Order: sequence, then structure tokens, then C-alpha cells
Amino acid sequence: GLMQFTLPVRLCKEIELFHFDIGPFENMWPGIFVYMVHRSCGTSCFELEKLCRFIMSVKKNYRRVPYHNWKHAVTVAHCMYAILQNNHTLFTDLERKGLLIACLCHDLDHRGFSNSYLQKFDHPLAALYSTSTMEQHHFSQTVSILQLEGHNIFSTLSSSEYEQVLEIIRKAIIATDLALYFGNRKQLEEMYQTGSLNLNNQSHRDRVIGLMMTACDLCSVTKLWPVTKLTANDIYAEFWAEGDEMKKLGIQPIPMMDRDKKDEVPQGQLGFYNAVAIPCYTTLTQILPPTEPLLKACRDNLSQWEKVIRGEE
Ligand SMILES: Cc1nc2ccccc2nc1CCc1nc(-c2ccccc2)cn1-c1ccccc1
Ligand SMILES: [Mg+2]
Ligand SMILES: [Zn+2]
Repeated sequence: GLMQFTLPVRLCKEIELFHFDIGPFENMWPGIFVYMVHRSCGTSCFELEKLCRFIMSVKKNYRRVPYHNWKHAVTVAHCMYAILQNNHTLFTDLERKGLLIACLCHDLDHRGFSNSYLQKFDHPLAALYSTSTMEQHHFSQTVSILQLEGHNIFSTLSSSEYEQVLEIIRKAIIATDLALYFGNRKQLEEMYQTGSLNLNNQSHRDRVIGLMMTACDLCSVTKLWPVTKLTANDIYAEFWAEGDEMKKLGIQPIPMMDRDKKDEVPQGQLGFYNAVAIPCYTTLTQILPPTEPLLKACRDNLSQWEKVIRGEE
């Protein structure tokens, strides 16, 4: 009750910034997450004992893959922490509770392969869920862990508040399917520009939380350049193994997944910043002005990839 989590001074100050990197000490990541729930939600949001047991069951259900791992989960939750803390009064008590958990759980039991690879392989998950295949799995793992004994962190909510929070989590996790992001951002663009965007309209809020989910999920492009650059190695290490597996099914993969085309990574990153990242943080900044540092950091990293192409590194 009177038991705060507290971080060393450098972490206590830098964790509040969007570009914070959670560091290589895995054993500190649970404490970092609890610190974030406590400050963004309250010391009363979750029973410490259940929250600690839930965090460790979530950790155990992330796999040892290069990129879609436990560090990614805590990293995406920290980006959400930064958004919520810079937009204090815009979010409900339930949204605060739900979104950090959603972020922590959003890639539960990821195998390092895309929805497309699961469909070409004819993985059982692709017959159980025909679209957003991994994301419906991630939500399914979240509910499994919430129903283990001593793991129900939402036990103090009413039956209707409980259903509302699980519904925020489901929509937030589904939204991390990048195939869905393009249309969600186009709609948000049009609504913001014709002045129809209405944060009391539940279907509008849903869209805004979806875009926040994309922004947190892609937040590697908003780090300091050496963090961005080293993360990109992990990202391609997964895509290239997927490419290897496509070649084993007798299918030439797309060039993004073909390790034989490493040389094109810099040009690929430009496409991605221009087509996905920049548009994402631009619309987010329009809707939530205090998230502008994410857009500024993204643009700095685009300028760094332009330098790579010009052989200035
Ligand atoms: C998905 C992705 N997600 C990321 C998430 C966070 C940070 C970095 C990320 N990088 C990528 C790869 C971004 C890319 N590389 C390529 C690529 C690379 C090498 C050879 C050929 C193509 C294309 N494209 C791409 C372009 C436009 C739209 C979509 C993908
Ligand atoms: Mg995912
Ligand atoms: Zn993710």
C-alpha cells in the first residue's frame, strides 16, 4: 500500500521521455513496468501480488525470438506510458488500466513469423483466425493468463467495467495488425481535416487508440539513432529467417525477407518511414499535440537513413 517502486535517478528522469531505452538488464524490466502502472494509473489500480504474478506469466509466454520478444513488449508499454502521461486528462480510468496491459500483452507467444507465412504454411492458427491471425492469438493468450488462479488483476472491477476493459484490450491488440493501420489512419486524417473528429464518439476513440497502438508498436523509429539502427538488425533477423522458410516452402519471398537483398535495407527503411512511420506520428501529433517529440525523433531517423544511402555512414 505505502510501497512505491523507485528507479535510479537517470532512469527516474529519462523514463518520462518518449526516446527512453529500457536497457539490457532484463531483471529490471518488471520493476520498470510496475513503476509505469503506478504513476499513470495509481498504486491502487492493481493488487501488487496479482500484478507481479501476471507480469511474470506474460514474460514466460514471450519466446526467445530476435525482435518480437519480452523487451519489445516492455518497450511498446513504455511508449504508451509516455503518451498517457503527456495527455493526462484525455483518457478514462479504465483506458489507463487497459492500454499498458494491452501493450505488455500485444505480441504474446509470437513465433517471429508474419500472418502471411502462417497462411502459406497452413498453420492451425490460420484456420482458427482468417484475418489478423497472430493478433487474435495474442488476445487469446491474454485472456488465458488473466484466468489463471491469482492472475486476475481486474477482479475489483464490476462485471460491465470488466467487459469494457477486455474490449479496450481486444481492439488495442487487433489494431497492432499493420494491415489495418492504413485505413484507420486515412479515416482519422479525413475526420480531423473535415473537423468531424469527436472524442465522445466511442467509435472515434477506438480509432485514436488504434493509432496510439501503431505509434507504440513502431516506436523503434523514435529512439536515438544507435538504438534505431541496432533494433533494425533484430527486425531483419526475423524477416530473413521467414524468407528462408518461404524458400523452404518453394516460394521466392518478397525482397524485405530475402537476406540475399540485405544491400537494399536503407531504401526499404526510407519507404517505411515515408509510407508508414511519418504518416503515423503526423496524424497522432494532429490529434494529440504533446506526442510531437515522436514525430520529431522519427524525422531525425529518416534523415539518418538518408545519410546511410549517401554513404556518409
Ligand atoms: C516492416 C518493418 N517494420 C519496422 C518496424 C519498426 C522499425 C523498422 C521496421 N522496418 C520494417 C521493414 C521496412 C521495409 N524494409 C523493406 C526492404 C528491405 C530490404 C530489401 C527490400 C525491402 C521494405 N520495407 C517496407 C517499405 C514500405 C512499407 C512496408 C515495408
Ligand atoms: Mg504484433
Ligand atoms: Zn509488436
